[PDB]
Amino acid sequence: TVPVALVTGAAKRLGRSIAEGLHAEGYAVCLHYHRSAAEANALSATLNARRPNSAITVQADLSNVATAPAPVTLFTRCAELVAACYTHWGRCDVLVNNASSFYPTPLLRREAMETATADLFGSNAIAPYFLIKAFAHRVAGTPAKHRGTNYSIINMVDAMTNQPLLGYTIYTMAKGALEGLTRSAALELAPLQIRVNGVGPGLSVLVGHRSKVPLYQRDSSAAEVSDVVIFLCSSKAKYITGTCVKVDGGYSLTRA
Amino acid sequence: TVPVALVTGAAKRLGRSIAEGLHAEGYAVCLHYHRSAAEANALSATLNARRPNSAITVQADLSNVATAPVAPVTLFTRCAELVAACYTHWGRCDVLVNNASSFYPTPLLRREAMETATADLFGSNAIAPYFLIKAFAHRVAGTPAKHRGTNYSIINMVDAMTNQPLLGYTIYTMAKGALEGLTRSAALELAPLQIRVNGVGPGLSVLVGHRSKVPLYQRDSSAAEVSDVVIFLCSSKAKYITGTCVKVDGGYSLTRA
Amino acid sequence: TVPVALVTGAAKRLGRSIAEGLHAEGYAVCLHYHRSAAEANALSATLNARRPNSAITVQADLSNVATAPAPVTLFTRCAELVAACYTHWGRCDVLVNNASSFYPTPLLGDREAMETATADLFGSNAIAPYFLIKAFAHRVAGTPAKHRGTNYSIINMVDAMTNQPLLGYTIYTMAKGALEGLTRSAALELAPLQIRVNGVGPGLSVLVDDMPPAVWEGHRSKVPLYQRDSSAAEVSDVVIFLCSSKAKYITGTCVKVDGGYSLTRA
Amino acid sequence: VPVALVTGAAKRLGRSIAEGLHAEGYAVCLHYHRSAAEANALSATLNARRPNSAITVQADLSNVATAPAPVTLFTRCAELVAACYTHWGRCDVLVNNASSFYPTPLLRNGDREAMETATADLFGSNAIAPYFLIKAFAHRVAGTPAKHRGTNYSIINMVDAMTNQPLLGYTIYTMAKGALEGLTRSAALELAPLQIRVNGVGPGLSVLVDDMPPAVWEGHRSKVPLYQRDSSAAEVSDVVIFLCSSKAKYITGTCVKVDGGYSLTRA
Ligand SMILES: NC(=O)c1ccc[n+]([C@@H]2O[C@H](COP(=O)([O-])OP(=O)(O)OC[C@H]3O[C@@H](n4cnc5c(N)ncnc54)[C@H](OP(=O)(O)O)[C@@H]3O)[C@@H](O)[C@H]2O)c1
Ligand SMILES: NC(=O)c1ccc[n+]([C@@H]2O[C@H](COP(=O)([O-])OP(=O)(O)OC[C@H]3O[C@@H](n4cnc5c(N)ncnc54)[C@H](OP(=O)(O)O)[C@@H]3O)[C@@H](O)[C@H]2O)c1
Ligand SMILES: NC(=O)c1ccc[n+]([C@@H]2O[C@H](COP(=O)([O-])OP(=O)(O)OC[C@H]3O[C@@H](n4cnc5c(N)ncnc54)[C@H](OP(=O)(O)O)[C@@H]3O)[C@@H](O)[C@H]2O)c1
Ligand SMILES: NC(=O)c1ccc[n+]([C@@H]2O[C@H](COP(=O)([O-])OP(=O)(O)OC[C@H]3O[C@@H](n4cnc5c(N)ncnc54)[C@H](OP(=O)(O)O)[C@@H]3O)[C@@H](O)[C@H]2O)c1
Ligand SMILES: C[C@H](O)[C@H](O)[C@H]1CNc2nc(N)[nH]c(=O)c2N1
Ligand SMILES: C[C@H](O)[C@H](O)[C@H]1CNc2nc(N)[nH]c(=O)c2N1
Ligand SMILES: C[C@H](O)[C@H](O)[C@H]1CNc2nc(N)[nH]c(=O)c2N1
Ligand SMILES: C[C@H](O)[C@H](O)[C@H]1CNc2nc(N)[nH]c(=O)c2N1
Repeated sequence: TVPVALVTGAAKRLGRSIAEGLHAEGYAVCLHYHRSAAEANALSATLNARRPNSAITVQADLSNVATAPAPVTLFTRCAELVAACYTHWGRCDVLVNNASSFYPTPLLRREAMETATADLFGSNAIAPYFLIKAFAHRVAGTPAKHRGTNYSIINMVDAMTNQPLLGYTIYTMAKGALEGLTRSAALELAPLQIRVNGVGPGLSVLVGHRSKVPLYQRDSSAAEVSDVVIFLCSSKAKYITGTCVKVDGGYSLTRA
Repeated sequence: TVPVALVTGAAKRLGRSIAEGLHAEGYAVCLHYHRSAAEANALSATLNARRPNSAITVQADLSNVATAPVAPVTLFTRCAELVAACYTHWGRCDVLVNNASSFYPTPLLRREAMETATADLFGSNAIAPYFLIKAFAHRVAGTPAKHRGTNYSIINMVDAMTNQPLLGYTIYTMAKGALEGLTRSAALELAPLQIRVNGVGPGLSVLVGHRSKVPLYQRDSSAAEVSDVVIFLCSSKAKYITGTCVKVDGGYSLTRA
Repeated sequence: TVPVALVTGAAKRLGRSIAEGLHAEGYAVCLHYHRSAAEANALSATLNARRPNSAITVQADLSNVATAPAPVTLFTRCAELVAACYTHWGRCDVLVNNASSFYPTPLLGDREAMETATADLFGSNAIAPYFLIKAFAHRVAGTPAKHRGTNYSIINMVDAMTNQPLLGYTIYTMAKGALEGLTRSAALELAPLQIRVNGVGPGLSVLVDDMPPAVWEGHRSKVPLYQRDSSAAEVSDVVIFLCSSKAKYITGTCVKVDGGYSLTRA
Repeated sequence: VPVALVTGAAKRLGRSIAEGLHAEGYAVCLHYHRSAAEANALSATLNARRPNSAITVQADLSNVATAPAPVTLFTRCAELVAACYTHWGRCDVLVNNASSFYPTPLLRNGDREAMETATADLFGSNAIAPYFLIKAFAHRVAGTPAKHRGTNYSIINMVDAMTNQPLLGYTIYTMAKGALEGLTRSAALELAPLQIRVNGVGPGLSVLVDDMPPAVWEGHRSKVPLYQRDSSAAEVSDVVIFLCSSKAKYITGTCVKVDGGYSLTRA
């Protein structure tokens, strides 16, 4: 049986490493992207060349706004992502909510606050919520005998949000909501055997900071984070649910 | 000097107790409300009868949506207008208590009812408090240092039990999680202005059963049992506390199924 | 109608401030001390001059070791502290586990060093508070309900910063973690007796300054709120509040009093 | 061939941890206190599958002095780590799994020896011994020339996912696990320069002891949201093995719950 993984923001960096890792374990991967069409398509080509029909790409703005084709809502866009997996392969075993906007929203210095609120909250929290809902709906609608044996949802949280990055309030708030989603979905979906966990990087694949990380005095590589994601999705982690695992080299143990 | 407190959702229950307690300590109180006009106005009459010009009421839907003029009005604007009402009337705003909150189910397992739920639950519990804190801070920043108050305090009403989620209340739980994040982020960012930001998280308070599950007293709490903690955090005796959430839950979060 | 408070390590700094604040609220205070007899006795004199028979002092090494009189165990010494309140005033309403040893135990005539550090650091910060709470609770349980006080409150002095460990203080950090557990465990088990158990965790308070000024100033400057360590009152007022009847629904919780220091990262 | 030292390795989780590390290629030093027969049988099985891949060492990890000047807990702990170096010339992984667990009620409704031994036993096995073991483990790595050091040092502390929602009447045990969490963070920070990772794994309900009426047993496991059952030993041990693998080399100072969502419940 070939399981299917939907990974949002899979075009590069961590999402790509997650997609690659899942692919190496035998998963067919649906690579979501927003603006990185070229990178998403190149990654799909590479995976499909290794194993035919093992990758596809889907475009979607995960910001909490309506888009043009009656306007299309974020929920619809989200359901369409999950549906794309079912239409193409007939299944969706894993969902990795990785796509994320990250930029300042200083409390102390228009409609710029409007798009920021919708973009930061949508990608990091509201979209994951709808995606999880669509994912669960498809599992519930599948007759028990036909269901997969290892449903796993991973939310990409942030090991450092409890020690907030100055000026990033909305982003920090959204990761906070993502943690809540992880616990609430883990509890509510347990009866369907759908595990919901979080993985929270500290500093990874930086585009100074490095020297502050206790372990190795550097930010992590993409694999150092993605291997943890892959492990949580494996059958060896079947009793883990509702938990967030930090992958930060001891950074959250530091103080100013 | 008579300090001013803005309390959202002040018409009844915890909010009213918070408004009353602050009032008893000498604060002039701006009582925010959404649909409880009668209650808000009655509370205002009581406080003003006790001490003239010590209370006012301001209406606002804190849901993350555009309303119609009384161009559409955004939640930010409505939030800035709440803080501005304090400055216009009394020339100051020392304390902000983000208490207003919608709470109802959003089950993952069973269309336009989803969009209003998202905007309502997230707006009242998280987005509105963000904009309110922003407006509050901007007013403080724009005040010349020599004229600023000596005890700025913002309290976010969180929830002691959200880490042990109520089945079927996902959006609400997520919003409180966001509110916790706002508490920490605002406490860090606003420290230079000496604006403290803390949280108070009830377990079971003034239930309209679960009661017997509370380790301490085997009952839900009274409004005062929660409001007194809020008032204390607002006091100069709590001036070194910031970015922390205090549970007022009688040990309920220490339980397991 | 005068309540009694037992405060360990009450001779100076935070403990003194806690004892003074409880005294100002009308409590009679049993001031525990280990090595600071002179300071403890002076504090007692002050309090008793303000209000006769409102203060006493008891000496006790709270390290997890047997002392000389069969040898006396820590538990016995602990029970003896609580008993001292009952013998003198017939009651014990509040217990503040404040006494605490704090020095390095780096991981990277010597057997005596590691052996006494473990007992001292763990005893003062965790084992003694455990036995003191046990003693305190037994006295409440053995009191007929009609005579019991209406506001029993135990406060454990934790540390807002132990989750971001101070390099080289492992045993101390371990003991404070044990103290957090004691707070939650005692809060749950003692709820039926209406004995509230809470923690107060300072960040940097009345910071010891045996170091260059730039270094000392470097440390306080890291605190987001005020860029300074706190005063003793800034911590003690929170303790006093948690002990008051207005905090009677709060139990099993640890309150940070750190000016946002725990929100920082390197 | 890397070496793992696993305390309380004779049965249950420790056995499974020892077996899993063994299946990954580790030589395993199986520590035990009272389960000699079980430890030796486990060693026999491992050595039969791969010669010289297992040894056993006995030690009371309670915070008391033993019979030889009396022997201290620290010495006993240093001796465990040393036994790995003496036999195989290395110690790459340490799993602090041994743990005593029994009630210490605050209220009652010979005597002194039980209180004194409970404190030392519960605290020693769950916290003080792990401390001394980590210290011994670290001293050995520091004394090894960088050129001879292993490339994946990993320490795992077996914590408890449910201690924050205390088991009524288990105060000392709960206190010791809290200390263990502290040790995990403190050691992770201090040993980071030597590339020694220190993490925790905290079970919820695992291979639940069933010395009670079946319905009471069904009742407890049914409180667990995922699967409505306690976990298998492998379900916990596989997570330990994963954290010890090179795939987890950027993870340190973190405690991972393996509780099927139990800590998410409320009464
Ligand atoms: N790297 C780190 O040090 C770090 C630290 C802590 C947490 N994290 C978390 O780990 C995850 C991955 O980190 P990363 O650094 O790889 O992320 P990233 O490079 O910052 O962004 C990942 C992808 O998110 C997508 N995205 C952004 N806004 C979107 C929107 N409005 N709608 C749909 N997609 C959107 C983008 O896709 P397109 O390019 O196609 O437009 C982007 O490529 C994120 O959730 C992040 O919060 C990362
Ligand atoms: N009581 C508890 O057991 C409990 C437990 C945990 C946490 N809390 C938290 O403590 C706080 C107070 O609790 P409570 O029980 O007193 O609250 P509540 O009775 O449920 O509601 C408080 C007020 O919030 C206002 N509100 C709701 N939706 C709004 C919106 N869309 N826009 C503007 N205002 C809105 C309402 O004002 P109007 O009536 O004027 O329309 C309502 O009166 C809340 O934040 C709650 O989350 C309470
Ligand atoms: N100050 C801070 O920045 C800070 C930060 C975090 C937490 N805290 C916590 O707050 C509490 C009070 O802080 P502090 O700075 O005021 O404490 P402190 O000055 O360091 O010491 C408090 C007292 O504890 C007593 N003590 C130490 N070891 C003892 C033992 N073996 N047996 C009996 N008594 C012992 C000593 O009494 P004698 O002098 O009579 O011998 C000492 O005066 C402590 O629990 C501390 O851990 C303080
Ligand atoms: N099973 C669970 O549901 C559960 C839940 C939460 C956490 N945990 C943690 O996971 C770990 C393993 O759990 P488990 O249930 O497998 O443990 P266990 O069966 O209860 O005991 C493991 C071993 O610890 C050793 N031990 C006890 N006291 C000792 C002492 N004084 N000195 C030296 N060794 C001592 C014993 O070895 P000998 O038999 O040779 O004497 C015992 O077999 C423990 O740390 C436990 O706290 C388990
Ligand atoms: C620089 C920053 O602190 C850190 O490396 C993280 C924070 N969270 C992130 N989140 C997103 N979406 N993208 C990033 O690059 C990061 N970087
Ligand atoms: C009913 C629930 O158990 C609990 O009593 C709290 C949770 N959060 C709440 N939040 C709001 N806004 N209103 C409420 O009545 C409650 N009730
Ligand atoms: C020095 C350190 O950073 C911090 O201020 C605290 C930690 N805990 C303490 N605990 C005790 N007993 N005494 C102290 O002075 C302190 N100092
Ligand atoms: C019985 C309890 O609920 C839980 O399953 C755990 C707690 N910690 C434990 N610790 C040890 N050492 N052994 C055990 O069997 C357990 N069981």
